[PDB]
Amino acid sequence: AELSPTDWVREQTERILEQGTTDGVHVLDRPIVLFTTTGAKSGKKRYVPLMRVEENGKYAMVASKGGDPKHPSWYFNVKANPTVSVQDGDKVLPDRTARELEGEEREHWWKLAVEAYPPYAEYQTKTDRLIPVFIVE
Repeated sequence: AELSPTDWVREQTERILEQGTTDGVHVLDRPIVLFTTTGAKSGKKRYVPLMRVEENGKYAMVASKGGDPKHPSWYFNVKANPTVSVQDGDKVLPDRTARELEGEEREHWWKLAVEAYPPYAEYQTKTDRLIPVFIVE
């Protein structure tokens, strides 16, 4: 799997891998999960850490790279290759399926996402489109 070209993201990914767990690796003091994705064009595996948004064993991937409204590359990758892995702590869930949410189901998980990571709300006030949310089931 490939590490992010972004320095702080790569650094946090390396820390997860050296520890064997996401526990203790934080953004704004909040927990994160490590997703394994597949690039739409390269076919390469890519490690993508995201904020932890979880409910009854399912996880959300919220596609908002801070103050940049354009979609992250991993958004196109997960739409092209819905099969992902998710690591929460030292537990790896392989071969999960990502699905983009719409309507009221998106709302249910957006609420949970902002509960977990309040800055998601601020990122939304800077785009006119709803931020994409994937459920991982």
